Amino acid sequence: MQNQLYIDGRFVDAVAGGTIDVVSPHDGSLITRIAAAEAADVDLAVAAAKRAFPAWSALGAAERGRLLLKLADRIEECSEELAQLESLNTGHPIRDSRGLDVPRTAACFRYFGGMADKIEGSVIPVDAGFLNYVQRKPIGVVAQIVPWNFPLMFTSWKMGPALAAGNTIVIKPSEITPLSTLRIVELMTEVGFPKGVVNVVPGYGHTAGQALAEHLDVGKIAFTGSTATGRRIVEASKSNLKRIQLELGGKGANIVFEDANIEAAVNGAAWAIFHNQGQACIAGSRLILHKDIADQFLERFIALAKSIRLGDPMDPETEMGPLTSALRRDRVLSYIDIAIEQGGKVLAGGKAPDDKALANGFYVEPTVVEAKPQDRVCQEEVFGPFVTVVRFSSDEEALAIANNTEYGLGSGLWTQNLARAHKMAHAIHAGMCWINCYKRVSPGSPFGGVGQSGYGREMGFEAIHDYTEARSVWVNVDAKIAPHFKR
Amino acid sequence: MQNQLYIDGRFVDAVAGGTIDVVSPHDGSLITRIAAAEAADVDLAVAAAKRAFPAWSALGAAERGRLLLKLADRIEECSEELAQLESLNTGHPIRDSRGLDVPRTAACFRYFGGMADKIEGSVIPVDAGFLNYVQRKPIGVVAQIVPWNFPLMFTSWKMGPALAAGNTIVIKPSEITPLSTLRIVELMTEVGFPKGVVNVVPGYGHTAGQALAEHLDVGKIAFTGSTATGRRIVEASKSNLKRIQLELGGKGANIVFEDANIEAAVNGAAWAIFHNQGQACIAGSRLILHKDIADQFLERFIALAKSIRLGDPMDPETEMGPLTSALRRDRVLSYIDIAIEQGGKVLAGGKAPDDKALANGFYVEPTVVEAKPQDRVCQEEVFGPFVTVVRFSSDEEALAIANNTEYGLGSGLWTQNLARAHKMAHAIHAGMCWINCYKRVSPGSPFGGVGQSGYGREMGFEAIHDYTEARSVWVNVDAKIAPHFKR
Ligand SMILES: NC(=O)c1ccc[n+]([C@@H]2O[C@H](COP(=O)([O-])OP(=O)(O)OC[C@H]3O[C@@H](n4cnc5c(N)ncnc54)[C@H](O)[C@@H]3O)[C@@H](O)[C@H]2O)c1
Ligand SMILES: NC(=O)c1ccc[n+]([C@@H]2O[C@H](COP(=O)([O-])OP(=O)(O)OC[C@H]3O[C@@H](n4cnc5c(N)ncnc54)[C@H](O)[C@@H]3O)[C@@H](O)[C@H]2O)c1
Repeated sequence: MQNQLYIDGRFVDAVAGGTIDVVSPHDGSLITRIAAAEAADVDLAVAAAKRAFPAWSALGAAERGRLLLKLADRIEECSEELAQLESLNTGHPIRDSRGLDVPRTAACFRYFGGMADKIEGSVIPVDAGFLNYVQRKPIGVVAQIVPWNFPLMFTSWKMGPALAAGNTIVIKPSEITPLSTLRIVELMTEVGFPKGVVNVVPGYGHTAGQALAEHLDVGKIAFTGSTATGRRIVEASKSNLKRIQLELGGKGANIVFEDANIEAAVNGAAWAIFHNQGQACIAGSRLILHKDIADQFLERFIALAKSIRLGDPMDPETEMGPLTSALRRDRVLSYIDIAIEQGGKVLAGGKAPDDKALANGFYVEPTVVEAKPQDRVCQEEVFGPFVTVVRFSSDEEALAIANNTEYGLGSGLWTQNLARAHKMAHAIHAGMCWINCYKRVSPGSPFGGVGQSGYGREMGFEAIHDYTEARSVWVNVDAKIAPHFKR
Repeated sequence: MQNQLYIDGRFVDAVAGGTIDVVSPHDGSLITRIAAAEAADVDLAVAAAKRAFPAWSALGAAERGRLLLKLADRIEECSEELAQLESLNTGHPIRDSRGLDVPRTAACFRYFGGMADKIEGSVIPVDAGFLNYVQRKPIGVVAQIVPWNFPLMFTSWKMGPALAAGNTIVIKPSEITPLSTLRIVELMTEVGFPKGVVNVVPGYGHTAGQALAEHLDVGKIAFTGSTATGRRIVEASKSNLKRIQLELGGKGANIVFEDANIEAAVNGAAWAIFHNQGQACIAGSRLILHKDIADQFLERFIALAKSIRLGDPMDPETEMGPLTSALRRDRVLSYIDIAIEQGGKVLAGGKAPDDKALANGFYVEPTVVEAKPQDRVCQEEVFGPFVTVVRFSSDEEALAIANNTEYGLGSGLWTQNLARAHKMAHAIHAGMCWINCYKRVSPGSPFGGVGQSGYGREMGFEAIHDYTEARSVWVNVDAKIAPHFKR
């Protein structure tokens, strides 16, 4: 439905009339045309935000909170309208859009609604006679850039904290999946959000994206994307030394020890990499199995893989859908051919679906490939339904395999040994680690990377901190200075 | 005195024999020759640090704490030895090195010594049957770069937090003022700090400094310097997306209202800009006086300015010394000539004093210049004993003046009106604001900039947070999720 820029509370076309095609991943069909934002457009969106900020941040915190709260209830009223718009644009089964994407986007906004007035300053114990209080205040206009894997969920992950804190926002979704988030802004002002407090500006990365990260009135830039692109954001920020949050990606590891609950681990590991058609940043795209249970696991796992109802996203009975862009699909498939050239033994799937109906879309089937570590495809992020299997025999060997990546966003492990579980989670260099479960998120629990998967967290009290400055104020009440320059 | 690199617990020469002259700002005399660190040298210092990290962070926190605590006591034992070494190298009057520089360096280390085992993780309220605890862990190798205005104090400001947190350090002081901090590392290992846990690598900005910010094993780079140089640090960090802390400087404002206590304000304002020969970032290099008290203030202020015992840093009766480098002296003086070309009326000092002994050192005398805002010298940081005076008539005009800068790091204001004091401190865009006092710091009270004076704080619980990652661990104890892919 909606498809234009949203600047200062009005849906407007791109200043230079720019346009971008938004396609359905299921049949290649055109869904609609997006107003394509360019430098001149963001200049406006940011100016709109800059203008709206003083009044917005001047609102009592409780008020910003109440609006977020209503937005959350409102998103649930339009539960189906949204789940449908999203799954259509991204290829997410409605199985997911209805039960995950939407409720978790609302739950997140609700969290931060209840958060806005619980952000407290502090009073520092200090020299006698002085009073040092430190206020925690909004940074200013905040620029946010997201990818296209959870377009809907990201709106809550990203704007949720920034808004509660009192910041004013300019957000550029994925030229590939803007539709979802455009409806959200409408829902915002429907619920009472002042004009200009939020501004959506879909557009190419090197136009909208770059113009945004470079902008001189933008006080912080919050980016979720690839390591490659993260560097172009860092470069951009040097213009006015704006703060940065980097949510780059990772090759999440998924270890299964000898004493694991094979059934639960197969189901977890399958949900881990295959849910959301493998386009999860936290996706366990590296399996790591103990020798003694490796065979027994793959028997049950591969079976499960081949029996996955893959098809039309709009089918309530569809378990897995297509990749969200034609490009990627391509990419992935080349990553598969590559894994074979290095001696990979493809154990399930491996190419596009046989079906005539299926090949109108960017589909690829559940792929599992046996390999060695230090292989090219066990290092670089294959952003698809693609799992590599390796085997280990000692705890220490498993840790070594899990840490031999330049990526450390997420990882998990399956055991029933008290010591082993905690020892491992402590040793693995990763921003988060799941035991006997996987891909569990929750607003309030810090979500972010470590090292080359970036800095800054989303979700928690941590998230709020990232969107807030510290004004320190000293008041001399009862302490009398003795002149430094003694008369 | 002590003059070589310090890498892996040994004083060593630069790998390529490089050398740098360290001069006394009082007479131009040579003090000694510093081993000049270059790329190859930091490669070692960082490797030493990377190696020492595992063991160091593995120590119980309380242990790291105890060492910091002893280092603080030890620094006070060598109180004079250091105050003397510092004031000699920097031109800081001893009266200042003895009573300020040294005790505040110890105090800060002592703070963070008591802090190391009070850094707590958190346990998140989460879905029933799960247990989500979030540990707060060290980053790894931390690189720190400092300027030359408080060489001694910075060692505590910077390494204090980083070490307590469990990080391992590689620090590049100011080629111009390395001596002070070299002694400190010796003191560290004297007190029991493992070899490699701290590494000092004095050297040129574009050799040591650049190689350090670019290094791929460095997990965070903490920089204190100029806005100009800050951008080169941001560029460098794109190599491995290392975290950044920036403390670029600022043109601190110092407002005096009609109802001020004008004696106390003259003494504060004088201490503000002239203490430490004006080479304070937080230095009030912009006076702002109400019409009704402007004249009366300057009468008392200018008198005080001209009556400032300016001379030999080693004289216990010296009130103000030289600038720490010949290049600054020269820049500065040019900034003075500039203020005149724009119609500035120099009210006190204005050129190099013309004394005998002082004709050899990089001296400049207390300068006060009447001007208008928007003038070139009221915008750019004159890093010297240099105050510009402007006048205002309404509160609102004063705020406008104080905010018309790119910089936002130091502000102060003098009033006795409850409302005015708080309203103002809340409106001024600055990371910290002092009322009826100035340049008051304290470990525990966050010290940092806002906007183009950078991000990140030193000195507080905040400071600890900037030197620490968040590992989130999920444990499934009583969870029986339906398999996502329903059989
Ligand atoms: N850390 C997390 O929580 C998290 C969550 C979801 C996805 N991801 C990561 O997202 C990635 C997928 O997205 P991608 O393949 O399109 O990478 P990408 O960096 O090219 O695209 C991401 C977004 O940034 C914008 N962009 C592209 N180039 C830009 C530029 N030069 N300047 C400014 N902005 C620009 C795009 O328009 C887009 O919407 C993965 O590698 C994955 O791991 C991370
Ligand atoms: N915000 C604060 O807490 C704070 C505290 C003290 C000083 N300051 C600011 O610091 C300034 C003084 O420093 P400056 O005039 O010598 O400029 P500067 O930034 O060049 O010098 C400071 C340090 O930066 C390092 N450095 C320089 N060039 C580098 C490069 N190309 N790559 C990596 N590292 C490099 C140097 O080797 C040096 O020791 C002031 O303007 C002042 O207000 C800010």
